[PDB]
Amino acid sequence: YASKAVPHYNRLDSYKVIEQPITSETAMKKVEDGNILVFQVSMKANKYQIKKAVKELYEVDVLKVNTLVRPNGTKKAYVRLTADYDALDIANRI
RNA sequence: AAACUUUCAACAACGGAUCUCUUGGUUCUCGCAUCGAUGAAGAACGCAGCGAAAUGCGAUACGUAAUGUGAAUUGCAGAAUUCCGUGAAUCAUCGAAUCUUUGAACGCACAUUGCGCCCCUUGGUAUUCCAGGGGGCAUGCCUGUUUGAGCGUCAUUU
Repeated sequence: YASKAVPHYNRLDSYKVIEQPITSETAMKKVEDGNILVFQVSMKANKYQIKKAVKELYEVDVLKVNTLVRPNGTKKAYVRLTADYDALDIANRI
């Protein structure tokens, strides 16, 4: 193969990428009785991305991630936590 | 005699005509030369602290930059916390950007967000398997480049 021109710039990025701490009435409960953080996402959710995300951002660790495509556009995730993260405990953030 | 019924008065009442209103329309005339593979026209889906739509905009989302205007407020003064003498959302701006998923549509598809192949770089750590970010693989022709094809055919030291 070969070349002599190209694309442009590494734009971007593309990642980020965990939405807005989707937490309400029942959600808090999740992060309570169960210890499973109810964040949200960007519909184009890269999936195990979410893992890498939380596992990076909030950084504690997670075990499952079942993630419904809520009736809104809201693509909200259902994350858990190994013996570490104690929910309300890792609810220093929210 | 009333009720009723017609009739004409005034008052309401149904209705929205007449009058006057005009950021429309309609027809005139006079300049002007520009779309797209450098991804167009069009479509979705989204983007405000608060928004349904018309409007503007694209994950940098009613907007970034840059100018001059500005000189003082914008989405102007809806409210609202709002924030300001180092220049605020307005005009111009197109000597910059961002420009999702698409559409001439483009690797294959596409009643799905489905299915492959390279190259670079991260984790598992043997390149060859699985996940993350970046760059990429349509067609017809133009021209050169670069490999190989025939008993088209030339000549060579055998």
